[PDB]
Amino acid sequence: QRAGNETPENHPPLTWQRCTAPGNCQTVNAEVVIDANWRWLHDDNMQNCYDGNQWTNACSTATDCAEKCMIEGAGDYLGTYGASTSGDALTLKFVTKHEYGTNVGSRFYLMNGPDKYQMFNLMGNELAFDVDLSTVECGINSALYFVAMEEDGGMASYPSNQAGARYGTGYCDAQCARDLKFVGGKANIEGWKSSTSDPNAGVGPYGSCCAEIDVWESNAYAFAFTPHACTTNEYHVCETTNCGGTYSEDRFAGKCDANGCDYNPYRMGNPDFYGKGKTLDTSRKFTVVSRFEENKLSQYFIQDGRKIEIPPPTWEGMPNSSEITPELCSTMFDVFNDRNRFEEVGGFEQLNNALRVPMVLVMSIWDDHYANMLWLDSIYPPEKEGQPGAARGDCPTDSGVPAEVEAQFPDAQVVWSNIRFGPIGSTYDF
Ligand SMILES: OC[C@H]1O[C@@H](O[C@H]2[C@H](O)[C@@H](O)[C@H](O)O[C@@H]2CO)[C@H](O)[C@@H](O)[C@@H]1O
Ligand SMILES: OC[C@H]1O[C@@H](O[C@H]2[C@H](O)[C@@H](O)[C@H](O)O[C@@H]2CO)[C@H](O)[C@@H](O)[C@@H]1O
Repeated sequence: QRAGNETPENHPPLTWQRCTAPGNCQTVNAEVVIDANWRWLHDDNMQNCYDGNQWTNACSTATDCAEKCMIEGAGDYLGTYGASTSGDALTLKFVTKHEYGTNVGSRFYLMNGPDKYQMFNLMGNELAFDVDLSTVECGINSALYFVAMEEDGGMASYPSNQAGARYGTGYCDAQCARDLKFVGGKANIEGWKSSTSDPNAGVGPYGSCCAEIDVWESNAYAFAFTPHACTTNEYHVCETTNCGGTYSEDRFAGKCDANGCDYNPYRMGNPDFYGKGKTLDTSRKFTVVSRFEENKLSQYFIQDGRKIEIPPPTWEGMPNSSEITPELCSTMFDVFNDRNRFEEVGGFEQLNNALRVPMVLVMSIWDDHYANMLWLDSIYPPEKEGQPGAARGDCPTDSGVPAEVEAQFPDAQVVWSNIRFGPIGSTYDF
C-alpha cells in the first residue's frame, strides 16, 4: 500500500560490525525499523483501513486496499513499541501499555540505509551477538534470526506497496504469514478471520513463505537452533490450502518446513546446563557464536570469559554432537517420532541451498497464543508425554498463556547487543 503522510517514520540506530580477524572487527552505524503489522492503517481522512483485528468499511478488496490506504510511522519506539538503543545495545520490553492502549511485542530488522535492508553473506560465515534474556520467562520468546526477505521489503517486486523496507514490509518465514495485513503487495482483507485471543491479530488467506534460519529461539529456561527449508527458499506468495505452518489448515501443507530440524538442548536430554545459574547460566548476559557451513551447523557460547560447548544428545540411535548434520537430521525423526519435512522438502542439500540465500538479521520478542511456547520450554506436545522430544525445558504446561503471562511479568525485556559477523571463526578467538 501507500505511505502514511501524517507521521514521519523514525529509524533508531544500531552499531554492529563486520569482523575481519578475531580482533580486527569494524563497526557499521546501522539503523532499525519495525514490521508493518504494528503500524496504523487508514483512509485519507483519519478513518482506518482496518482495526482491532478487523479490516474496515474504509477498504473493500485486497487489490483496492493497496491503493486506497497507507501505513504510518511509529516514532515513540520507547513510549509506544518499547524499543531502545545504547549504541550496540538495544531493548524490547515485553508488555507496553502506552498512553492510548497496550501493545504486545516487537519485531525489528537491520538496515543498510532507510530505503535498504541489511542482507547477509550466510554460508561460510558466522553470526555473533550477546543477549540478556535474564528475565525473559516461560511463555515468551526473544528471537534473533535470519530470513530471505528481499532487500527492499518487497517493493521492487511489488508495485502496489510503495512503502517497503523503511516501514517494515514484506515479511515471510517457514510459518507463512497469513497473519500479515498485506501480502504480495495487496491486502489480506477478503475473507480475513479474526481469532479469539489476539485482539490485534487475525488471519488472511495470503501468507508469504521463504527460507527461515533461526539460530536463536530462547528464554531463561530453554532454547533451540533451527533452520527451516522451503522448496522455494525465497520470498513466495502462498494461497490458502496451499499455505502451511501456524496459520493454515495443515502445517506441512505448503512449500516450506515449519517444524524443521532443531537443536533444543533439553529436548536432546541435557536438562541441567542452560538456565538461571546453570552451566549456561541465563540470569546474566552471555554470548552466542553461530556458524553456518555446508552440510553442518555450529554454535558456541562465551560466559565470564569462558567458551561454552553444547551438550550432545542422550538418545540412543542419535549422533554424539551439537553440530547440525544430516546424521542428526536423519537419525532424529522416527526416534523422536515426528513428521519429517526436513528431507520431505529435500534434506541438508535444500538447506545447503537455503544457506546460500541472502538473509536479514531479525530481532524479536513475543508470546505464543497457539502453543503457549510449549514447543520451546516444556513438555510438547502434551498429547501424551513420557517420550523423547516431548520435553523441551524446565517450564510447566499451563504456562505460555499470553494473557496471564502478560500479567505476572509485563516489564520483562530482551537485551540484544554486540552483534558480530564475518568469515568463519572471525568475531571471537575460539
Ligand atoms: O501486539 C503487537 C502487534 O501484534 C501484531 O501481530 C503479531 C503477533 O502478535 C505476533 O505474535 C506475531 O509473531 O506477529 C504478528 C504480526 O506479524 C499485530 O499485527 C499488530 O497490530 C500489533 O501491534
Ligand atoms: O506449533 C508451535 C510452534 O512449532 C514450532 O516448531 C515446533 C513444531 O511445531 C512442533 O510440533 C514440534 O514438536 O517442535 C517444533 C520446534 O521444536 C514452530 O517453529 C513455531 O513457529 C510454532 O509456533
